[PDB]
Amino acid sequence: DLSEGYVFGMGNPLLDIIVDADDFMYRKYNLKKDNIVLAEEKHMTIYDEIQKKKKLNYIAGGATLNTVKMIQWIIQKPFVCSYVGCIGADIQGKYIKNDCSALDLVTEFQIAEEPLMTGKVAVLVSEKLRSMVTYLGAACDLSLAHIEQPHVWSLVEKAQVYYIAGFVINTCYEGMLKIAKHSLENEKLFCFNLSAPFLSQFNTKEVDEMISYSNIVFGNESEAEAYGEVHGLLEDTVHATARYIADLPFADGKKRKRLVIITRGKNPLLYTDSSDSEIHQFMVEQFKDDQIIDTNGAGDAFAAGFIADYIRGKPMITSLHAAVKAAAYIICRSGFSLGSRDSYS
Ligand SMILES: Nc1ncnc2c1ncn2[C@@H]1O[C@H](CO)[C@@H](O)[C@H]1O
Ligand SMILES: [Cl-]
Repeated sequence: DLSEGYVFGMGNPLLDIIVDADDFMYRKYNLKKDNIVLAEEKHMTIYDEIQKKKKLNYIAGGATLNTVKMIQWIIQKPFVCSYVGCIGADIQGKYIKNDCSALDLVTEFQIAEEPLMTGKVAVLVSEKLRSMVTYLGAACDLSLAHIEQPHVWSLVEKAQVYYIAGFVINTCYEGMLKIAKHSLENEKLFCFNLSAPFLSQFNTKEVDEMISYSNIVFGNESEAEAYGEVHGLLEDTVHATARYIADLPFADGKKRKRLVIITRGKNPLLYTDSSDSEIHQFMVEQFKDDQIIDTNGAGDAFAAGFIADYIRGKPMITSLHAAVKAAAYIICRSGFSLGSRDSYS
């Protein structure tokens, strides 16, 4: 039985705009399979462009928010989870806020000065490729000032577990660094997601600094590969990355266990920790082609499923099964959609 506000997240609350994309779109915007890029000026027309498409699916997104609200949904006790992010003063932001309240997720949103609008993600779906283009928008305005308000910082102080995705490096590194230091100094549980290859490539300093306060690190194969390359881990890159991340000193230099989990799609996921000489494979339930509805957000669900069980005392293997279950539930649904809790099985 977990205390209220036991779990705290901060991140970028975003609206996902899911569209069946034509094949030209990927060439036109130079987009890649299973990837995400932050919108540059050359990308900006995509939002007006996909808005001309029918069958648009609008749904609340944001990597950290996805994970934290599913932890809340899984555990099913009201107000166990807390979330902080920055939205705009528009209908999109209000929809995202109402979605959180419907889930019994305690929030303290910062509202961006008008007319800065709530961030959005163009999620381009096709049989050939899936790809995301993110316009952070209001999420950038998330500040240390808002986080340090007595009524918001108190959510951080009461939490024993934190989840922050690497994506927040781009929006409020100062805040996530402050929370990370608070966690380590108080011997709490800080969970960190590598989130995307571009973070390890262009924000290497920030990723490695975050790892040094993280008790648990989540990643996927492409993130491990990009991380490995940037660190000169030429051979055996994915295994080497898992070992390297697990063994990085903590910021206070204190001897401590860090757990690293690298997912690999349909292939066995890898896990190890700093006390473990070996890297373990964990077999994953094989999916048929027709079973897969939408894998977008599966990694976010995986993290939620793992943490929700792990923080309630379930052993490593049991928690991994819970993580796969979470991801599988999301894979069989469109966008990060959480239905009635009774049907979770
Ligand atoms: N730059 C970003 N920051 C936070 N979340 C993001 C970012 N880009 C994509 N996402 C989210 O990642 C989710 C898929 O893991 C989508 O719901 C999408 O909204
Ligand atoms: Cl996020």
